[PDB]
Amino acid sequence: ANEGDVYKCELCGQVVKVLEEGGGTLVCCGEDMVKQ
Amino acid sequence: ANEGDVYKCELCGQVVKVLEEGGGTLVCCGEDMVKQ
Ligand SMILES: [Cd+2]
Ligand SMILES: [Cd+2]
Repeated sequence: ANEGDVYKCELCGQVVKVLEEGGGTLVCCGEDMVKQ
Repeated sequence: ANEGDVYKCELCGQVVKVLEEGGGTLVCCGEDMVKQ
C-alpha cells in the first residue's frame, strides 16, 4: 500500500505496520483491513 | 502471529510488521501472507 502505514482489522483487531509496500491488500477475517 | 512478527506476501512482496497480533490472517493477493 504505502510504507510507513498501519492496517487494523475491523474484526479481530490485528494491527500491522507496513514497512515494505507491495501491490495488494491485507484481507483479514474475510475483510480488507482498514488503514489507520 | 503474536506481536513482534513480520509478514511478507509471496505475490507482491509486501512486508508488514505485526504491531498487535490478532485472531486472523493477512490474505494478500489471495494468498495468506507468510511469516518472516
Ligand atoms: Cd500481495
Ligand atoms: Cd482479522
